[PDB]
Amino acid sequence: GLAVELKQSTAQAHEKAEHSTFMSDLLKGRLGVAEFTRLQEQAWLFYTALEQAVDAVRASGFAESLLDPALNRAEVLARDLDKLNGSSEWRSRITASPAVIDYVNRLEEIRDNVDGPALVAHHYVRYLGDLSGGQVIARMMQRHYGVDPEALGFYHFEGIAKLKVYKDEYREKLNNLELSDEQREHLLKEATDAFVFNHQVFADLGK
Ligand code: HEM
Repeated sequence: GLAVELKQSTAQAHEKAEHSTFMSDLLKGRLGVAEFTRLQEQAWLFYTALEQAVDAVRASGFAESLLDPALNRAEVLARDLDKLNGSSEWRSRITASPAVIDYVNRLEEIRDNVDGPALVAHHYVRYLGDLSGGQVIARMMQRHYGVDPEALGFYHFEGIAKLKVYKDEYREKLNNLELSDEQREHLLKEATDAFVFNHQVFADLGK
């Protein structure tokens, strides 16, 4: 089934992402709220772009039940970043890292091509990770850095009650998607590139 083949085909990359120097230092408590904030600011850039692609693919009629607007992160993230930074200053100050310029360009290509299979790959890499390892990250930021839970909206998924059921249902939606051989191959390849872009976001933050 597709959910299983996704998890399998990216499990090695996921292990490598765990061991990125930036993210490893962050989660062991060696950095601080400033570096978590730098990450969130890059993520607001790529989630803005991802959610434009989502919106395009949802409107085309592809994977509609999977692309639940409730998952949208960008506006919650911006509220988090208002709290973390103390003001709206960050909006004119932030710039995309080179890793983010590549990731955003790919998401804009998927948007304008309305490429349903490529979009579902990027949707799985980001949102199932947020829904799945996100508490771990939200707990670490609270424990090591004292980040207020109100600045971790991104991880809360307001509007979802039973989270484990939602995850189960998300993976059943992936399994039930109609895909040709060419579309499934393209989706799997894109999921590998999604992890590659994410890992390079951390590499660039660590510079
Ligand atoms: C490039 C960065 C990362 C991405 C894109 C990503 C993405 C994902 C995705 C898509 C899943 C769900 C897999 C599935 O059920 O099919 C997941 C699971 C999970 N992630 Fe991540 N993730 C990343 C980094 C991390 C890091 C640094 C941690 C360390 C806290 C972590 C902790 C977890 C955990 C604990 C799971 C449940 C499965 C497992 O242990 O491998 N993730 N992630």
